[PDB]
Amino acid sequence: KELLPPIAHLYELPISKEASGLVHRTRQEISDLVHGRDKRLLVIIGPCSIHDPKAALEYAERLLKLRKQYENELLIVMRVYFEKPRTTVGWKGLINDPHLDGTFDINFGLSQARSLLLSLNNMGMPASTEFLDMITPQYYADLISWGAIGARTTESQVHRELASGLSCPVGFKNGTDGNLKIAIDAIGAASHSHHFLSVTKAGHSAIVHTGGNPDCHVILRGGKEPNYDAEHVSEAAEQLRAAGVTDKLMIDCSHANSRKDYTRQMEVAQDIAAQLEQDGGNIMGVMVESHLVEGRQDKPEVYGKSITDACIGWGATEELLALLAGANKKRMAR
Amino acid sequence: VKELLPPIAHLYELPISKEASGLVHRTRQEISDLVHGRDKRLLVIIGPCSIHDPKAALEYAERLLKLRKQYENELLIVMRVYFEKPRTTVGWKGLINDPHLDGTFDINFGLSQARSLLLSLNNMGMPASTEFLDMITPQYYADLISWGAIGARTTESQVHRELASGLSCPVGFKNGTDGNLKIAIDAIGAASHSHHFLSVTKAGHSAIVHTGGNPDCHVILRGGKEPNYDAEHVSEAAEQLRAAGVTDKLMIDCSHANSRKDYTRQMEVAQDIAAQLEQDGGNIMGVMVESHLVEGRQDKPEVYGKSITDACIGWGATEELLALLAGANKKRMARA
Amino acid sequence: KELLPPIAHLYELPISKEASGLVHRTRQEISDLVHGRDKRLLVIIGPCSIHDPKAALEYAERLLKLRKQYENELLIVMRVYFEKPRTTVGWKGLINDPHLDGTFDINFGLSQARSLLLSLNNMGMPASTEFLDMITPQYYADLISWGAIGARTTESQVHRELASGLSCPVGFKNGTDGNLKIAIDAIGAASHSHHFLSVTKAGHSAIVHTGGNPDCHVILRGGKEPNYDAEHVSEAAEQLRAAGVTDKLMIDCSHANSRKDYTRQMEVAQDIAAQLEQDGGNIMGVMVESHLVEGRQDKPEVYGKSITDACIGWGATEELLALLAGANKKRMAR
Amino acid sequence: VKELLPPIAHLYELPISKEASGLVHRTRQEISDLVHGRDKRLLVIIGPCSIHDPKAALEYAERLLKLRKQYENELLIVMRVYFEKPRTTVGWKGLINDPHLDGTFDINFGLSQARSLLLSLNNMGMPASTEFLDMITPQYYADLISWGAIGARTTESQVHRELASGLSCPVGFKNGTDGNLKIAIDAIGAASHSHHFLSVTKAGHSAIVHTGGNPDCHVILRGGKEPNYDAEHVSEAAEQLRAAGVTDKLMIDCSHANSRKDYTRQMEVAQDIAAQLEQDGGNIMGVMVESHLVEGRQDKPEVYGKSITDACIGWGATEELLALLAGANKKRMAR
Ligand SMILES: [Mn+2]
Ligand SMILES: [Mn+2]
Ligand SMILES: [Mn+2]
Ligand SMILES: [Mn+2]
Repeated sequence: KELLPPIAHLYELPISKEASGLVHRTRQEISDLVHGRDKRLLVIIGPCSIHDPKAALEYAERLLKLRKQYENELLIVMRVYFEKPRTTVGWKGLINDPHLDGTFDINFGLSQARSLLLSLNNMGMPASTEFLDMITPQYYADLISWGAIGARTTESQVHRELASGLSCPVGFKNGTDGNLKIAIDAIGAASHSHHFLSVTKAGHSAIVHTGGNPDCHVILRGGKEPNYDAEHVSEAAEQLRAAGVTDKLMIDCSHANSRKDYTRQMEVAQDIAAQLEQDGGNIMGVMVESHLVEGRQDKPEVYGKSITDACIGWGATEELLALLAGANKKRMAR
Repeated sequence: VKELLPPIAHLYELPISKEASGLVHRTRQEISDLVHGRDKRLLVIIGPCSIHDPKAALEYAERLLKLRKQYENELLIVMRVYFEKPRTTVGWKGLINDPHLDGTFDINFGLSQARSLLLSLNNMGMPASTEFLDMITPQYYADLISWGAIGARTTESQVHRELASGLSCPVGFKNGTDGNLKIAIDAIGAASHSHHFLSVTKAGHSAIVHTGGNPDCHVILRGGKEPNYDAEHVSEAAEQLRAAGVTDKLMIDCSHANSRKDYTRQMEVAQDIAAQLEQDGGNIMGVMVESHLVEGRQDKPEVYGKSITDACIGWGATEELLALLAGANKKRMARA
Repeated sequence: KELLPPIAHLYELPISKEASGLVHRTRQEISDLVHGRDKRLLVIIGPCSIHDPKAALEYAERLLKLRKQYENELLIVMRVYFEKPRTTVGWKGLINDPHLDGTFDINFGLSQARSLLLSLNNMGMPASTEFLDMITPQYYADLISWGAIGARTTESQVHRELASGLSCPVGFKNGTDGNLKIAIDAIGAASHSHHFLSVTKAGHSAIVHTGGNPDCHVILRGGKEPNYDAEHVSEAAEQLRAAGVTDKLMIDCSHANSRKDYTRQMEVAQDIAAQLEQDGGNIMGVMVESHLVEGRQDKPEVYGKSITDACIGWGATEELLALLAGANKKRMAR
Repeated sequence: VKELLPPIAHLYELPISKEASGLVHRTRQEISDLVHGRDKRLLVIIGPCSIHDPKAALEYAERLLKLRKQYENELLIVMRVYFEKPRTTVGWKGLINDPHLDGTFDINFGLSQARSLLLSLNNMGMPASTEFLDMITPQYYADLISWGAIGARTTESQVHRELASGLSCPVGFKNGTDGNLKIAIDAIGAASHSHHFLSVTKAGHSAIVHTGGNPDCHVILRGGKEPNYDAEHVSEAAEQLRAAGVTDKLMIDCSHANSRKDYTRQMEVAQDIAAQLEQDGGNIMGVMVESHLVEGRQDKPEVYGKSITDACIGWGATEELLALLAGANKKRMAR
């Protein structure tokens, strides 16, 4: 029944020295990308949502080899998303409903999330997630190397407040109809200090005073129309410069950029590869929804197959990563 | 720097009176009736963009109470008592977050002052409305609120739909800042359902909460890239509302993007609404107006009764605007 | 550094159906002794203090064989004391300092105590302890079948309040100089309802309203002089009746009744044996300090040997239990 | 059924003033000076057995303040402001536990009232003392306390010795209800050391605390089966204290078992103490007296300024008793 406070989980599942070092390092490297110091491509890649730790670990084992192999061209970090914003109602992810049956066993959800994150980081795979809920971060944020604020929450002051106090770099998605300005505004908000109410590690509400997050950037995830091409990127960088914030940005191959057709993710990646070969100087990253098995399913019957947005399968993932590595290797050669 | 006192500290210093409790209960029911088309009085959510001075707020409430009473057969008047302001980037977030208006963020003081003003307003017979922006502050005052808003910038946010699903007052969801109505329709859907999520108890500890859903949600047309207040936008919205199986009674904001952020054009929007109410106006249950003692705005809190956030109409024009709506709705209610 | 609330421990170490039922039946069975509805003799027996779980489990397994053997004559419940009152300063028990080295790892101490109690009840051995601290009981009282309030705290209003809200029977010891009245007064006070501050399972202070504890009794543990003989028992019983409370009592064979000399416990047990054969109608229980190996030691060097008060070893334990079982079989047959 | 407000609720409504903090700091230091033989003024813990009416307590404090000033070179006068009462069995546990005196246990109001009264006392220039009975309540007002007692019924209790080890005021431990002095000497030992134990924070959450030990503890002679205030008893206690390596400055209660539970005998005891101070009295650092505006006791709070717990001397006898002790100690100090 009762909610265990973060300290209960931190006590049982303390961050290892390995996990700690991988997080600190990956955050700094990503920061270097955000601010143009390094020209590797951040690739945020993996399932739309985590519903099975076993499949997640297997996926991570395969992805780790590509992370190492392409480490001079790409900085691979896995999607380990525990919180899903629904259009109306639906399963909100492993934390809110881990047994996938409407039992809402949130204590078990948080434990499993933390434990998965700990295991990923211990094997050498850094993790990313969307920070949707205001209280759950205390349970796992120490294990996160990069955070997203979703299209649906980028304009929300309470999420900009949250981002302002997070220790990892944060990407803000443009709004669901394509509005980029709200994400530029969000970087501005989140880079400043805020005072607001939040929950401590002991589970009590408190006034927090944050320092601001210097490592925020935008993510182009499509709108009414896709926004991944060179023209959309150029216009975005112009707007970012006029706002006085970093003009290095991330492109989501999924969602409104593939128009909900997982087979178009490769096409968006190819367009990005062509940008990187021609110039692509404003691109610091890409996002990809990828799993062991392609497509999606309503019920969790098939192993390693998404129960939220459809993903590319492992084979296409190998091709997509090869494609970006080769292209960015050329960008970095200039 | 002081730790956060829990809701119980304030609830105990400032308990709700039987009178305030009765006003809130009754006003929420009356509003539910408007939202579901059972009564044809027009809800008018009117008053300052933000509260920054309780004294001016109380004087405003005294003048407004006279009109609330005068027009009570035509209009259901509820004061805007907004304590939480969503900024485009950065800026003063309202009385709770920064009550001394100087960047000292004395939230404990902000919370008691908000609760105390709300209790005084209800005790004088003036019900209160606010935008629920923050996730943890509502436990401190929600017992004193008769109608709530979820702002344009948060209607699409799952955590705000969650919050709404657990509120005991009717809730209006604004269309998005670029005009997207579908998100507010989706929000009614979400907020009408039960949710499980994390929240904070009255003792100040985090907990898992399980809400029952809010059956009294509606949309608010507040403009986008173009205004959306006219008969054609109302008609299109009503269609979409019916297609989604939710109430097709809606509220129209005369301010913000519908006035094009020009306080002098609220009356223009109100005239258009008045005309709709006289011709038909059957899908309109409410209106929103940004009004203060004195018109305009000011960067610093120098002038008494003048907004430090969005520019408002002043008292004289408020009288005219309200008389306009009362007269027009009298006609609508008289029609066979 | 931060104290985990009881709920953290109750979540990791939930009580089993078996342990739950054992605790429930044992409390019931013991209430029947307290109020004179059954004439079996409660025997609270085991180490002065628990300092090693392994030895506690070995002891328990031997004690279980005798609990079964003597179940028609004796109700055997193990001493599992985790909190020790010191005359001045010293080791306060396994909870306060579980590593025995002055590190005070109280979180570990509490989980270790809870886990031991869970294993004991799961093997069929009910447990008893002294409730000394106001905050720790919430972490394990669900696993306790009988509780003591010590000689040094029986007169304390806060301990009487505590006893008033526990769900197990509770014995109050006469005071360290031999005062019986403070224990009689304690039963009165603890049987009534109290309002006082206590800490919830979530770790927050609260006002609790107890219903009172109707299963309290006195324990004769000696004073300036021993108080175990039939003369002292008779005088205690008259005073008990005069206060309107149960005149069934428990006798400690240890502490000041043995003059702090562990061999003398058997002398006291023999004397009680004589009483149960003659009559002994006011006796409902005895307490005995017993370990695998006899004596004491300042350092935990020898396995199964006390580091607090000296205990009788297993050999003598067998003889003491045989003696009481045989004597009480005769009492019960009358 | 209200929930318990945490100490920060009351601290932010009733913050300690500069003047009150100053008086508390000074008084604790001054008493420490007595405990450790740097000053020879006599600490006098004097006032009602229990506080049950703030109006009467404030009137009493105003009278006592005049005397605190008059005798300040001889006596260090501190008011008894006892909020927590240990009962033999059942009964009214005090103003905190039951402030409306009717079994409604309105503990939030009780704590507020206690804190408010203590704040006003310190603000008028009168330092306050109390018995610390409960493990959770001290956080609400300990900052306003200049001297604390651990009662005879808890001096042997480990949880109370732990509490004492973390308090920032001097603490007196009473001998046992039957006359045992060893338990109080043992308690000073225990309380002088660092402890790790569970306690509650200002925010209302349980926590492990690590105390630094209380170097300012001393014993209180309060009688047992027989009274223990005379020179022979003082001398025997002093020897035992020196044998245990702890301060041999002690306090003598004129009330309770040393007066054989009879309020008219408190003067008898103070007379005896007065002669000890004139002859020698080098081990006596203080005394306790149960005093109110009007003498006696009463079961119902009918008469203003009259005890409803133990019987007290009235204001007239209080003036005489304090004159006595001041006169006698003036001579001790001059030797
Ligand atoms: Mn997705
Ligand atoms: Mn506004
Ligand atoms: Mn022992
Ligand atoms: Mn008294």
